[PDB]
Amino acid sequence: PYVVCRQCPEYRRQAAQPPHCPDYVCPLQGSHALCTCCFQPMPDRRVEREQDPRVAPQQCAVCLQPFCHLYWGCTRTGCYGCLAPFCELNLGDKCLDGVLNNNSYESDILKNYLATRGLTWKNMLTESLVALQRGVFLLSDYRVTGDTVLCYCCGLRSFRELTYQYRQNIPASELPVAVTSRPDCYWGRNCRTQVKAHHAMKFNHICEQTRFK
Ligand SMILES: [Zn+2]
Ligand SMILES: [Zn+2]
Ligand SMILES: [Zn+2]
Ligand SMILES: [Zn+2]
Ligand SMILES: [Zn+2]
Repeated sequence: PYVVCRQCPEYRRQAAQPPHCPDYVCPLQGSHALCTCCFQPMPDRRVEREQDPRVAPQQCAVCLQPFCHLYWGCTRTGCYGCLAPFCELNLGDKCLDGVLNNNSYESDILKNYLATRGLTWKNMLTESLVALQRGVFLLSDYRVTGDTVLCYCCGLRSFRELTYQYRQNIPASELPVAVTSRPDCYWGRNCRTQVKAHHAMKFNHICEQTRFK
């Protein structure tokens, strides 16, 4: 496929098929990759970067897909900045929506907790990343740190796990009594019924699956 990117040489540009009517410069032997976020081609400089840390990262270190954001700035409605060190990743203004088990009732309790104290999702992440680094909190992508360079999606995923543990560590006396009165759901955090408003309001889902007595 003929590909022309922001950094392709002018002679390549003019040689493409015309439309229908009613510092770096890509070399000839070089290849392009499509940014996973915006689908725009960029020069594929990953191999070069393996022996040259001066080249900007072009992939998520968790999922290993390519992203253009650190390389030359990505732009798309919906993209907040799709590749960044975890501690600097922009998760967007609505990152707390359904942040707990995709459960808006549990999420809103948390939002209230934070709003009450003037805390932002940012302060909460910062505090969580401290616990993570000491081994107090854990991640499924267990080797991720605040310094890991990753994508919006992989960062969001670990942010949900960290946020869950943050919520878990809030004392029951710091939450409305309307919250702490609710009985634990037998099925705990992975309950499938909690996407229904009535069940979600009635039972607490910040807990683990009930096994024996
Ligand atoms: Zn190019
Ligand atoms: Zn990723
Ligand atoms: Zn992009
Ligand atoms: Zn992007
Ligand atoms: Zn339930």
